[PDB]
Amino acid sequence: DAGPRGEPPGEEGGRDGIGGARAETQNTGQLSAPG
Repeated sequence: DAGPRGEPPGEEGGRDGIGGARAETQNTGQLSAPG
């Protein structure tokens, strides 16, 4: 339980997410989806 495993919803977050406001300060999703 005490050991490292990262963050599952942050792997998803790195895939097609919008770090900025949806969809204005940032207009489309990032990083790893193929455009």
